[PDB]
Amino acid sequence: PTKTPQMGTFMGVYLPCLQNIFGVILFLRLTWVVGTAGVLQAFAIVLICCCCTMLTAISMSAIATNGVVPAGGSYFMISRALGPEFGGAVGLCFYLGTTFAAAMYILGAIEIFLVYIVPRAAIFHSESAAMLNNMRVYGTAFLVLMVLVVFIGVRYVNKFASLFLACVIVSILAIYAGAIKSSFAPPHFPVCMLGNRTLSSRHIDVCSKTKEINNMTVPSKLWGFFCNSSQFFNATCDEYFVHNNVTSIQGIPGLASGIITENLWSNYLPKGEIIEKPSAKSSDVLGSLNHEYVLVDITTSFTLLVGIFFPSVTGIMAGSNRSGDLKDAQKSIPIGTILAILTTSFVYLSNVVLFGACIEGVVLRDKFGDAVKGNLVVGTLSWPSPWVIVIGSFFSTCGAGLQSLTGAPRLLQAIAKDNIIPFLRVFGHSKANGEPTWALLLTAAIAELGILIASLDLVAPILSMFFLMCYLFVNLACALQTLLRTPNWRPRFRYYHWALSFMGMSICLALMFISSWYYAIVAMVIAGMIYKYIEYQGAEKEWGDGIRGLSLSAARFALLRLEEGPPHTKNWRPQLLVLLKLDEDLHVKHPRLLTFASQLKAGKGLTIVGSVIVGNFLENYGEALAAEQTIKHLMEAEKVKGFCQLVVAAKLREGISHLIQSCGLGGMKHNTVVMGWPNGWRQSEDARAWKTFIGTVRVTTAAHLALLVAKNISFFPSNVEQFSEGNIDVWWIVHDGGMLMLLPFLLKQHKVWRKCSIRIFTVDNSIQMKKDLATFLYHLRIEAEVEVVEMHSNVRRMHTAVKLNEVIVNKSHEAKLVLLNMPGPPRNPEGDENYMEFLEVLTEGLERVLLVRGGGSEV
Amino acid sequence: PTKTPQMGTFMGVYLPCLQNIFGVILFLRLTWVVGTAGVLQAFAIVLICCCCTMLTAISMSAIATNGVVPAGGSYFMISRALGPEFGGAVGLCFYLGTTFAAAMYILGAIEIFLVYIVPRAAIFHSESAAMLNNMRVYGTAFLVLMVLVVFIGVRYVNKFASLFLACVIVSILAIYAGAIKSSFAPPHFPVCMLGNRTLSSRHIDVCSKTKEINNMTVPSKLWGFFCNSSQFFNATCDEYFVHNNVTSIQGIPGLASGIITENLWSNYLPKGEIIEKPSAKSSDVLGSLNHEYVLVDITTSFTLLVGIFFPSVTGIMAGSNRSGDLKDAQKSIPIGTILAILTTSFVYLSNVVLFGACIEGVVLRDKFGDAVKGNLVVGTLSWPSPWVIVIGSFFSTCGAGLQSLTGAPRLLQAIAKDNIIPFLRVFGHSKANGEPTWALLLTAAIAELGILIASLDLVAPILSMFFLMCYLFVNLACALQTLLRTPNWRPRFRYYHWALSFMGMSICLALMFISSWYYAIVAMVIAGMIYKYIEYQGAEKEWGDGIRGLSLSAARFALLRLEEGPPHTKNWRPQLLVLLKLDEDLHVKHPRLLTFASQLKAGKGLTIVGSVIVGNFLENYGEALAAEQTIKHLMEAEKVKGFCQLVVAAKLREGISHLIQSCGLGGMKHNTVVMGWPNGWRQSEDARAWKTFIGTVRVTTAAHLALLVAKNISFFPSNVEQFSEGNIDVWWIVHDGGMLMLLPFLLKQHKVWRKCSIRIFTVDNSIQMKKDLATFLYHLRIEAEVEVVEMHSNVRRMHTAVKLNEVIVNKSHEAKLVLLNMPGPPRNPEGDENYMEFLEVLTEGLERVLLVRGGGSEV
Ligand SMILES: *[C@@H]1O[C@H](CO)[C@@H](O[C@@H]2O[C@H](CO)[C@@H](O[C@@H]3O[C@H](CO)[C@@H](O)[C@H](O)[C@@H]3O)[C@H](O)[C@H]2NC(C)=O)[C@H](O)[C@H]1NC(C)=O
Ligand SMILES: *[C@@H]1O[C@H](CO)[C@@H](O[C@@H]2O[C@H](CO)[C@@H](O[C@@H]3O[C@H](CO)[C@@H](O)[C@H](O)[C@@H]3O)[C@H](O)[C@H]2NC(C)=O)[C@H](O)[C@H]1NC(C)=O
Ligand SMILES: *[C@@H]1O[C@H](CO)[C@@H](O)[C@H](O)[C@H]1NC(C)=O
Ligand SMILES: *[C@@H]1O[C@H](CO)[C@@H](O)[C@H](O)[C@H]1NC(C)=O
Repeated sequence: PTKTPQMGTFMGVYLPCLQNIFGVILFLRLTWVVGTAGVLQAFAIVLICCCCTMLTAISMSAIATNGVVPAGGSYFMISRALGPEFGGAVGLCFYLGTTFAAAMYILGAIEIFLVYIVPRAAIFHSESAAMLNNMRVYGTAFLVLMVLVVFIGVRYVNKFASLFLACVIVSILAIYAGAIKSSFAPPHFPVCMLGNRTLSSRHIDVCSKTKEINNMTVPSKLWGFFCNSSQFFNATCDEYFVHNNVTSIQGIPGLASGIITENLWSNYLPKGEIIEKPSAKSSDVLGSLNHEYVLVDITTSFTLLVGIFFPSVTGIMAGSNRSGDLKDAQKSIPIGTILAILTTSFVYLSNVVLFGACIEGVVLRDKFGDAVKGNLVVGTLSWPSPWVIVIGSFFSTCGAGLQSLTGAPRLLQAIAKDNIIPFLRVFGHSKANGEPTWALLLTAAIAELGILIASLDLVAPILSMFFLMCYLFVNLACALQTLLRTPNWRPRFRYYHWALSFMGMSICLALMFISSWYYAIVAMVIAGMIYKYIEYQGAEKEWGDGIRGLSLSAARFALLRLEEGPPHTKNWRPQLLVLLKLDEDLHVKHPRLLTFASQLKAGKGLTIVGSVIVGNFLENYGEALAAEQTIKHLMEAEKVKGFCQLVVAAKLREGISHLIQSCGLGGMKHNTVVMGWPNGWRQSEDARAWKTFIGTVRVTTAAHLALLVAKNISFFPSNVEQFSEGNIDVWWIVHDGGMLMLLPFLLKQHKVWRKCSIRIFTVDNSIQMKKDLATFLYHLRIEAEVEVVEMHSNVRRMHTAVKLNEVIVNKSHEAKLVLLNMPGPPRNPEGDENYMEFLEVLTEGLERVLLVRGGGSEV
Repeated sequence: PTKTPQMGTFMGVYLPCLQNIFGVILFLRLTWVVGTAGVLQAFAIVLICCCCTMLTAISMSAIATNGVVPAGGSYFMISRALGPEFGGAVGLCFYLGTTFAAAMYILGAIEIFLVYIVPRAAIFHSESAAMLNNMRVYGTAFLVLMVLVVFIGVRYVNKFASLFLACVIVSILAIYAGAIKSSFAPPHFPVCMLGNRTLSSRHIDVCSKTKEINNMTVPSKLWGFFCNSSQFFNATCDEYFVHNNVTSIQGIPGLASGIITENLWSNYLPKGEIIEKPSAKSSDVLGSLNHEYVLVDITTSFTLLVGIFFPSVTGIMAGSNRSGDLKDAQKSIPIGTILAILTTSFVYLSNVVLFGACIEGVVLRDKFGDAVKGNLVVGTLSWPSPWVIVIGSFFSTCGAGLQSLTGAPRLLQAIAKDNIIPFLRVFGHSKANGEPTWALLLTAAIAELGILIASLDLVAPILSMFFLMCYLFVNLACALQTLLRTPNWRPRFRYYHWALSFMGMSICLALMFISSWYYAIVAMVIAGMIYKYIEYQGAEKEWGDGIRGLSLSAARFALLRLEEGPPHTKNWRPQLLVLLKLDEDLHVKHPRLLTFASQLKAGKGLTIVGSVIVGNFLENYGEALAAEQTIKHLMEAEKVKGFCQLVVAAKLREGISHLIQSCGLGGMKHNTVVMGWPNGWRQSEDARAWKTFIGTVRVTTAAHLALLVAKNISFFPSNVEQFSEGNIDVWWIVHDGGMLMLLPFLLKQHKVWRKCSIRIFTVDNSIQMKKDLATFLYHLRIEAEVEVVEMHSNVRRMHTAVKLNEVIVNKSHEAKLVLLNMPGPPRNPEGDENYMEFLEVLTEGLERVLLVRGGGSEV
């Protein structure tokens, strides 16, 4: 079944996008824009608009290539690629866009019918306000006719979309053929003009002051329109009429006439000034204000023209509105859409110059076909007659109204059916065939509200603002998801670079703000509220709570993004696991551990406090909760910011061995284990106490985590007291110098150890080390003095450990904190007593020792 | 030492804030603003500005009360309360504010000296541009004089701050005394006025056309300024002079004169229009343009006046610029600041009305004291003479320039010394006494750049924009931190409600945008870039990487915020721990477990995959890494989004018992354990396999987590196949109905089980349950059909289990998935074989069973 609807890029995405870009503006307003802007600035307008739409086409193609393309419309693709939040924001902004587009197209069909086809038939008789009322009443009647048609029989609309496109394309080819024929044989459309004041020709017949009748020089009607005598019997004619001259100016000069040089400059005359051709002669007298003087119909400006013109390039999201019936979506969609935009941009940029170079510089600024005997201005450039265009534009515009009144409610019911936003659930209701019955009424209501502003020139900025907001979000989600390395964002496109999407976002964000700085802020705040509300509803949906669940989702997303990345880090920073030992009273046997951990991390970073409770889990559940509360209160008391984890284990050694390798969620692991020294290991008769510490040392070294064994921790300073002056005597014995040097710094960054100095008692070869140590300190911009002491089984170890004792006390007996590198545990577990004796003698005579062992790739 | 500087709220925060709010604007521009705006709109201006500054005072007091107040300036308080990011953004915005304030005050001192004190002495001779050049050259000389003074001898500035405040206050009291005296005896300052055209009086002497000299009616000088004869010998006088009349209008009418009714309306005349008193008579002839006509000096508007006036209310952050020397900061600072703002607001609102009701409606719009013989306009309202004000304002304004050139570089070196932003490190360099030597040069450079725009009227909007951005960030950080329940945000204030800070943020965000929509966007983007760069640098500082560390910090902060909250949730949602069993080959023995977990959670939520590796950790480190990679590849293959944790344990039972209670970081815990059924427990000779499952059941029940034992999992559908039609036969046997009912729904929300139906085979009492079940389904808006089957040691259990088998197969033999409530494990571990036999018979004849046991507070 799918294969038959399979369509090549052309018939699948080119024609829908081509049929939806070609709107009414190209006819009813391109000539006016060219005239009041000058070909140069008109070129700037068309190019800037086409640039936003092209960069946005590139971003949307990047979205199209990423991942499998869902079978729904463009909304489903955008949703599945940018998350439901962006999906809903773009859905609603594009939907309001489509509704106000149905409003503009209905206004256009009414304007064409009323001004050009049948002027005589009007609700309000002959003045501007009357047109507005005529448009309001005529607009709603057509609006009601459109709603009823779309409600009953959309299949007929599907059938005649092709005829509508036919009408559009025939009209454009007629325009081009007329422009070409205007080189040798241009048409005979003349305009009466009085001096440099252009006259209307709806009522005048001859551009002559006196129309000879039956061999009698009776004054012509124009005399009757500038002089009230009408018989030239001592007629009182006004100043400008008597002074200046009426002339018949060829309204469409040849393509070779060279008028482009004349109309190459802006006019921008404000409301009610008479349109003046700055070529013909003129007197200077003034005061004779008359009705016949063609007037500037709106106080124009550049920023107004860009807004009036932008809704003619919107519609590229329709390229992928037929994405279910495609063969190679990620291959057909980008090329088809970009080619469609290139074609339409080529048409606009060619027609701008052709109008500039073929139509008089006065007939262009005429926004209602006056002075050309009431014919469509662009219609005058056509091969058969202006009638072909005046009817083709009307049929195309009513067809586009039907198209957008079928396309908007389907999108609304799809956004409702997705249950992204709850309150729109009412509009999810569908007809027997799945047509949105109760959404359509809302679309009609909003289109009604639009039509009430019965002027294209005032509806166009609103439509443009909504579509511009849609494009801005579509560009921003891609730029963001590319920068932040969002999961599942693989934009498999040969030309998509995040700078492109960012440049598009910036350009037509500027466009938004240019057109209106207050509508743009209103749109941005509406979109932000919808976005945050969708995020909140999703949180409440998945986690169960609003703000609790919001933070929960934030954490999960951060950890996932954190998972798909390089394991190492360019710098090494100690993330602690504090091993608190719980006594038989279930009280922390060493709070100084937490005090010191707090001082070491200085309240920032990750600190996981782990502890083992000896016993059976089946019956110590309550004790585990109580002891967890105890440790949490202790953490809060020592200003430790972090998390607590208790394991009720059968064996203390096994509990710690499981904590050391299972703590932390993946990606938020610790990398150092901070332990308390087993004070009084020899004193206790039981050998388990000292053997457990060794077991932990082996487990820590094997897991490749750093180890900081703090000894004599009962004498460690509390968070409230301070040191006036003291020396952190780092002993860089042998290797593992990175952690040893880095530690004291981190300690000195805290207020307790802030006021102390640092002395590295490194142990000719040392002098080689002296130069390296000096470089390390010179770079770190820290006040540190390095002194190099030249330094050169069990009996030998003791005989040398006593020398180490001698030197360390002789240099550092009165130090406030002695860091000290550690030796590894024995391979054979028999020599553990000898190993602990080595440590005890090595650390004898020291008030505060922090034994440190690297065992890792520390840099 | 601290006690002596202890100052009560008045002398500690009132006088610094009072001395820093009273600027130059109050003199040189309040009269002009009142005149060109009308007392009404001037009142609107003063009230709106004072409203932003008052709500911001409330927010800053809320900041002041929260936590301990650091000893530094306001920057340190703001930093320690809003994080270094907001601290740095506000610091730089307020610093640029202070520099451009030094620029405005130097411009003001020059303007006062040059226009009012010594007009004759000017660099450029007599025209507007000449004043600008005079101001540029004069400004830099004073600027260089100020820099040298501040560089050498700030102690003298500290000494004379009191004299500067004295000058300000004496001036304001002189203004009020003059206003009062103007009730009975107003002063004699007359103005010559020709018709309704006001004349300048710098050069005229008598307001008379002819000045009689020596009994001869020679024409007066004004004749020479409107007629070139100067001898009235057939003098050719212009039109307006001959038609209209010169009159002497009292320039300061009495307070009782009632002119307020006259000057109660806006003027807003654009540049160069002659200032006209709309009271006196006038002819209508025009054309006689003359030099003497006093002209509107700037194309005024409301939005311009608000910008010109705002830099007179800035300075409230100086209230807490002396926070180290206070007694009760959180008590003195709020009251002192708010009282200071009330005092100054009271002064402005009184002087607006007094000027409205005492000065002619023409002398006010005169921005350079013309027509009053070149005297300060407000100076004319004073008891002794205008000289007292003209000198007091000059001394006050040079004093404020010195004050802001000492206050800006100190703040800059403090922001540098904090090492928040790296590249500013160069400016951290200080003098011997700690004065910023190399920061001051930059402050002077920026002040120089400001002075180059030699006009207060153009510097004031920039200053106002910077201070407005500072206040907006100070309000937004408080509103945000109050809403999101940010840790350590305890605003102990009796009147602070987040709606107040939000209203302040909105009001003067509107102020920002009103004054300039392009400067405001430039300021916002600058602040956003500084904020994100500070955040990035902090990330790189603490975690070691830029983007890795950024996501790491985001995760830690989310979990912490997640920690201080209610433990339960209004809704229950299953967060899974999938227990994968690793075989002797270290391969996942049941991938269907992951398949089903993926289907159950549907890719959203938290899924922690735990598994135990039997062995010793010291030597299976490599195996643990390999098996972790294996399980990660498996997770990615089954579209499971989540984390993996392996524990190398000595006993499989103990490894699982430790995983069940230690998985997840605090706050991101699981709440359900998903296990695979021990298929073939009887077949295996070893009893360990079945006994371990029971051990896990007891541990799961005791930990109060839900349990989902999936049986016959080898037949569970894969993620690619689907079910055309089928029945999820939920058996709500007895209790724990919330989880049982909730599960199938979550399953049906996935595409695999999307196309299946649901049948609840609940087991008169049931009919009571029928009504409850119907209500539960009616609310959930899900298509579900409920059928109620009426239903009524070891031998009895088997004799009834076979009945359960009979019924369940008779109803559901051909079901696609049979959910089934579970019975608890025996209390005595001897009956475990009987317990497992009960389960096996109860589940006999079923292709797919999901045994479910609640054991928790599920709602
Ligand atoms: C149609 O003819 C009228 C009749 O003069 C044109 O009006 C006048 O055009 C001049 C341009 O030369 C405008 O500027 C004037 O320029 C002279 C040059 O010296 C200067 O002396 C004047 O003071 C003035 O600036 C003038 O404002 C304008 N109106 C009047 C009342 O003179 C009109 O511009 C012609 N149409 C077009 C499209 O040019
Ligand atoms: C100072 O005196 C001059 C001399 O007339 C005033 O100029 C003229 O004031 C009138 C206000 O009445 C302006 O509006 C005119 O109103 C009449 C009312 O019918 C209307 O017929 C006119 O068409 C016009 O709209 C007028 O524009 C203005 N200028 C001229 C050239 O007449 C001037 O307003 C006086 N100063 C003040 C502060 O009022
Ligand atoms: C009107 O026409 C006459 C003769 O055709 C010519 O001399 C005159 O200059 C024209 N008027 C103007 C304003 O050029
Ligand atoms: C000028 O003064 C004369 C007499 O003092 C008076 O009649 C005339 O109305 C005055 N001019 C105007 C414009 O009122």
